[PDB]
Amino acid sequence: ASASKAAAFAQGGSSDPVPMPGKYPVVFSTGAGEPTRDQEFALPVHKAFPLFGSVSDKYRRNPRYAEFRAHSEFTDGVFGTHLAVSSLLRLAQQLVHAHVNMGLPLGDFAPLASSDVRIPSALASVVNQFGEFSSPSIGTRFLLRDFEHAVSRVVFLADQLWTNGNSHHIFARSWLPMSNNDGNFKTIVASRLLEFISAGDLSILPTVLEDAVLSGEVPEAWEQVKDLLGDAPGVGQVDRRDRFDFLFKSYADVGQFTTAFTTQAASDVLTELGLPWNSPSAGHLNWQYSTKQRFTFLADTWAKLSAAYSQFFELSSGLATRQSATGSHAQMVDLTSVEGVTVLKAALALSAPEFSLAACFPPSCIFVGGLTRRVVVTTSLSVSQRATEFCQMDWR
Amino acid sequence: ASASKAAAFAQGGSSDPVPMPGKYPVVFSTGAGEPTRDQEFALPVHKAFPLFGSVSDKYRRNPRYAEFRAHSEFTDGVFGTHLAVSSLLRLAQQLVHAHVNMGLPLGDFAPLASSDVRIPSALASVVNQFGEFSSPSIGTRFLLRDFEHAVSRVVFLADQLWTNGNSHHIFARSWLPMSNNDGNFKTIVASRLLEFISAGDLSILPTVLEDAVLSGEVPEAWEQVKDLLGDAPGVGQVDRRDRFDFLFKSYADVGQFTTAFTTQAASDVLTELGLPWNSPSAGHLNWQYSTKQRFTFLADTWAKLSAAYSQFFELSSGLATRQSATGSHAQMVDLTSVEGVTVLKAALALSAPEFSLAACFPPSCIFVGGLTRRVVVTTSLSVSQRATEFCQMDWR
Amino acid sequence: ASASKAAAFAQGGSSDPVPMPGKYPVVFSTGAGEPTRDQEFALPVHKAFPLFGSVSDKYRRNPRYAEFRAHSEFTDGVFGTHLAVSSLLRLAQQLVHAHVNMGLPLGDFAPLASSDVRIPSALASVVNQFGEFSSPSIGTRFLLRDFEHAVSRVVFLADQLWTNGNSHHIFARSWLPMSNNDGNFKTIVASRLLEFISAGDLSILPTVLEDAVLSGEVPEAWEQVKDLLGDAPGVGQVDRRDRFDFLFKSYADVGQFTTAFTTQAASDVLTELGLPWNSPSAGHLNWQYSTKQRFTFLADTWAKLSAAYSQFFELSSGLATRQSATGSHAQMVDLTSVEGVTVLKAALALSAPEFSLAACFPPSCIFVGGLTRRVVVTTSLSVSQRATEFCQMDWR
Amino acid sequence: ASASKAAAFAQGGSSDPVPMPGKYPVVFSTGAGEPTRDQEFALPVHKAFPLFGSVSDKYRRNPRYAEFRAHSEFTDGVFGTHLAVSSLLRLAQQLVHAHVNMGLPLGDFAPLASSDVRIPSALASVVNQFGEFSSPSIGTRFLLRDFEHAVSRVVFLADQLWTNGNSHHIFARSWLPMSNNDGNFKTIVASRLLEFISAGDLSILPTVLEDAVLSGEVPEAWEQVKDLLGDAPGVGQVDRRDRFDFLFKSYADVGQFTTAFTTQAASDVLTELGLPWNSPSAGHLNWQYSTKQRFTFLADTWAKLSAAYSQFFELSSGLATRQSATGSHAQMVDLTSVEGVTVLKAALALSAPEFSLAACFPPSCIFVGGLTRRVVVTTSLSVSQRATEFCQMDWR
Repeated sequence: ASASKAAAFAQGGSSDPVPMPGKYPVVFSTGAGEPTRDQEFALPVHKAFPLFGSVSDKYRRNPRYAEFRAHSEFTDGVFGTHLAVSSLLRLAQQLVHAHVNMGLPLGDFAPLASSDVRIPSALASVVNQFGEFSSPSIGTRFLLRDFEHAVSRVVFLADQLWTNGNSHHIFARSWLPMSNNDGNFKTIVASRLLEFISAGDLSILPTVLEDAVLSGEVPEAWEQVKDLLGDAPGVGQVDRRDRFDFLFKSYADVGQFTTAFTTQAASDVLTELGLPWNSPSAGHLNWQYSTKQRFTFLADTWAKLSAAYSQFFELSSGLATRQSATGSHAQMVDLTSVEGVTVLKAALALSAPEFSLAACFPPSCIFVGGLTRRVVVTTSLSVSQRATEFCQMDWR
Repeated sequence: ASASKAAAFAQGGSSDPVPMPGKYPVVFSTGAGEPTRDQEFALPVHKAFPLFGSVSDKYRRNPRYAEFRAHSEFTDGVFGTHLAVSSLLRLAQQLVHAHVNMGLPLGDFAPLASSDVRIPSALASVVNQFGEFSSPSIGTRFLLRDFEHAVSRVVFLADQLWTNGNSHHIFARSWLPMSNNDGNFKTIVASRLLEFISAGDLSILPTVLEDAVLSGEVPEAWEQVKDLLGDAPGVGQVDRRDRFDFLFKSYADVGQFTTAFTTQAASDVLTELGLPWNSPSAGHLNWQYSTKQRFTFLADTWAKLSAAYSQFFELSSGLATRQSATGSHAQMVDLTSVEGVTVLKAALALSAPEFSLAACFPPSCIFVGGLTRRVVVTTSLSVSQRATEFCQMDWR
Repeated sequence: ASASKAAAFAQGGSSDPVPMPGKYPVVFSTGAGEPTRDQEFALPVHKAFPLFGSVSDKYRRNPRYAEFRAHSEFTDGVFGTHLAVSSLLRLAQQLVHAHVNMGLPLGDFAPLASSDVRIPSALASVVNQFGEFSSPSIGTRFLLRDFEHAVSRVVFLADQLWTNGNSHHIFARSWLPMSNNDGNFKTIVASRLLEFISAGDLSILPTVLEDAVLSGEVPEAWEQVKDLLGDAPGVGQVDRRDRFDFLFKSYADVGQFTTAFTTQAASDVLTELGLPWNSPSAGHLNWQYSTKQRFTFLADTWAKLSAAYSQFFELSSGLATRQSATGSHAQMVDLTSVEGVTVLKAALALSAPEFSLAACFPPSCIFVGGLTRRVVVTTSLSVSQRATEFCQMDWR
Repeated sequence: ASASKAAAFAQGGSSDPVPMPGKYPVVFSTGAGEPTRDQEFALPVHKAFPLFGSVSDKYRRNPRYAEFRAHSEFTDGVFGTHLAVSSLLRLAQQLVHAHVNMGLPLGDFAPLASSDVRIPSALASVVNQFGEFSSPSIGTRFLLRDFEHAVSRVVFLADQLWTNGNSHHIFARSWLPMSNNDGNFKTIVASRLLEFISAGDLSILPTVLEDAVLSGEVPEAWEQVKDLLGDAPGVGQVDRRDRFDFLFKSYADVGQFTTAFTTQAASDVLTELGLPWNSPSAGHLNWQYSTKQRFTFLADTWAKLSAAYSQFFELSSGLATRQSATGSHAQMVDLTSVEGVTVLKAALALSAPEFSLAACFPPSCIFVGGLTRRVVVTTSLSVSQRATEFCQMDWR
């Protein structure tokens, strides 16, 4: 039994993204108590009341309480100023959290990450953009805005939600992760991906080469829209930015953004109505007006959601710091439904939660990072020394 | 903590590849006992004696005893017609085996193997081709033969050891696993890879486009050698193959050998020293003449070197089958030296063995298949069923 | 109190040389029992008897028993075949050893090293060259041969005993350690030191620049003798090698080798008489004829030295392996005598031995290596994480 | 185990130097509380507030409280006329101090300091020159001034921070410590170093020997700048100095600034922004106006930032003198990052602090003096005395 300088070390390192899906729509369809008969129905509207019941917890009290702060990421109170709680967290939150708690195993080697200075910012926006204007745009539109990886303030993890599209079509091509930073940059489209990682892999996945007919209708525009996302949204607001983005996310570009984008309506309706600032300007004012109002609406949780005093099922979010928020492989979705329901889980998640955590959640599009830094300085046992020793037990 | 059809399933699914590297040379450099004075220097020579102690255990009694057979692998006698035991297995074998043991974790999800009807056939050849010719062709030559993924009988894992090359060079260019098949076939090596996965990614990693000078070197040659390996080595034997494997691994291609591994001493030496059949039926006669001569060399081992009884370090092979042969996370080569060593990469191996690995960092040219088939039929719980059940707890 | 990933690791790494000094002459002057009156004087010669009483212990049983073997240096029995002992180790050996035990502190960071495949080889020679021919050449001659860093078999740590000379004179110049490997090489003199590290530092320490008078008498020859030692002793034996070496260590070169060399006599007398092979050929045959004879002469220790049965003071060398042989800063000599005796010890050696270990010993010319490899992988605590944390205790 | 006048002595002897490096910039980047939300954002600005928290403790109350005074150093009031306490000393000072604490081990043999009449004078200047002008000249500029070893009053440790340059370039060329004096003087900078220690080692590290083109760059310029620093900065003030320190640190010498440290923003900016007297009497008026204004800035500190009472992390300076200020083996910079960190080098520091050093790897430009003066008179034990005594035990 050869030993030589052993140890045992634990680590963490990997990526992590998030998306606004029709998933929420399945959790807010009103199946938790719409059929409940306790006569609570005392002259009240219960349309938005349910949908907006999870927001204020799934982003500050639940996830950002342990995940964020404990992730060794020096947090600024002005992103958690109102570390308030919401008891309306029916059965979806303490559940949701466990459903979407960012913290991969150590027995493996992965973690969470993708701008929590931009994600929440937009999320809070959505909470306001959605839970304020159109409380249920019927999948089409609101889901769009959400999934559309809506306009950014230069950061936005969009680039990844968009990369899901250009890699899906290019079967013959696989790309170097360098295509992930494809988000912003004036050259991302005039160099690497679009030209090289396109005139090479794109000149194959769709080699139209059309004459006097302009080849854009053949996924050269996806590169263009890509081009746009490269130079035309980072140049500021100029309102047309929407117009452009919208143009690139609408006007003819419909055949472009239909490989991994939503309905234009959520762009002219939402986006245009919202006003380009409803993602950067909104976020801020949604964090320091809407987050404060988040209370006026949290009141909706601790006054409106509090009025649910008698039904007796609600009582979530008692702790934090101690309850933690990381350790559920709700990552690599890998779910398929056919006659029966099969849930393939790339990462050896669990067995008690797995099958239980299929009722709704199955977290974002992580960009896994096979990393087990088992480093080892050799200023004590120059491999030869060991070998020299072990060898001294193979001579006699 | 609710309940929806849970379980606990174990699985296995992945690939494995092996190489003949200068690694053996470090294990046969004669460190093990060359400087041991037990006047055993009565019995002549000790050049090959040590090195040849490499095989005859690491391919039949060690690995093919539990790995192969147990791997749900009902093995044919005529490949293990003779289950061997060579007490000469220095501190390298029971160690080596632990080092190189075909098998991945279940807590994870991987396994190993792809052609143990062609690999061993070659290995045995090497043991004979090497442990018979001139025991130590000083790295250059013998190492070449082995790492040259030498001529095949149409199967040889080669294509993988060769795939290493192309991939390394093409940075931006990321290939679909399909490229792993390119090993054999006629056209598909000039359409999928070479043309499509080249005139696309090749026309980028080095777009010479030379005129009246023939695209010599600069991708276009590696492709040709690739095209060769496609059509010119599968058409049979004869010089037309060596000469045209050699021509493709010899001259003009002195730029193609630079990518992978080669020395005019493998090719012009080993290659012009083996007779194309040195890999085919040699692989056969090496099993039904060499394996029976393995005997002599084993009996010689269990007779000559056995005489080394007077030192007191060796032991015998007592049939694994209880000892097993899988478990070591030989996955992802753990090596990186700079002043001090640094064992890196994914495969949450161990802590006691890890760092002990210095003797031999086992490496199987694995492909890795992120597969955790939590296959689940639900002819008893239409996802929904649970839904109302759980839904009928959030209501009250 | 900021902690962040602490540990505590011990190391070893540094140089070490050895010299044959007039030191032995002070330990063999016959002051241990020459005046002892027990009538042991029963018709016997006691000239060499004393001097040769320490050899067989201070190089195999004493130093090489723990220092060498335990230093993690795989030793070959055929350099310790006759792990015999000598009870004649009066009060100089168990003492001598502690006086010259190679093993610097760990509380510091240094060790021993300088070819124990060449040093002992020559030492055993000296033991024979001295303890056989002229048992007391009266300082001048034998001491020379010893200090003269006598002819080598290509290895010999001479180069260092010689480097002590060219660095002493060059005050204005200090050299990069690369001048240590100045020993052997055909360019050592036609490049680095001699020309560059001379036409620069030598063209200053002695810028004769003499015309029609050949400038060699002005330390340009020390470079020449250096040149010689570079090309004229490594070309083999050709007997003249001595002639040359001797020429370079005699004929006019007397003004050259008198900065750090002995009397030519020990070169024409010793060297010439000895026959160039008396350092390479002698060593071997002195290890496998003289080491065997070392017994015939060890018998002199366990028969001649054993005849000292009654005096009752002798009884050294009982153990080994357990007694160890490393841990005495008898290194950096740093000793000076003026009226009173002052012993400056660069390395914080001891206080009980120091003042006791001045009676004779003060080991060789080590080439210290300030090395405390406190290495530290950062795949757990990216400095920011720590800082991020500590910083979280400097905000509140 | 015999006995010959033993003891046990403790000592201290060595040198020390300090630098103003981009290190402070990493400690003032505002990581400490910039992202801390305790709505303390009521009180304006926070740019310089943090950075300036660097001085006023790390040069009088922390280091000059125990290091200086206790170092057998009877200090004059008018340099500590005002023993200060700034509770703002974040987690960097009690830490910093531990980090940078003037004092080496006794178990070893070193100490620190060379000009605490010129260093502090400059430091105070920097605190004023920096913490008064424009708080953060983005690395380039302010860093330059500080690491430019800025203009002196004829003493400035500069010469050492400059010696760093020349030495680094001249590989083969190893200099006698004498080169450490070259800082000041007229000729001796054109004879010892420049000519002798140059036409010797300089005529080698770069022997241009250019004709009709003036040896521009290639050693000969660094020497000139050296010659300058010898004669042209010691002749007084006036532009003739700056302009001719600047000329020597400005144009044509754009190759001499490349060796050391510089940006046309230190020189043309800082330098043309300080008035040569910004280092001389500035060093004075910075002590008897700036130190009294240090007051204001300290009182402002102990008044303004003190108001930061409402957070709860800071503490006050309770007079060391009991706390001490020496012990940390700040010797030999422990830094080397490659994927993973690597703290290296001699100075058997500690284990608990080592690795905790990440916050700040203290570095004193020490020279290191291997000195263990085991001075011993023997007017009571002429070495010999012992000799017979011991000799009279080996006889029987």
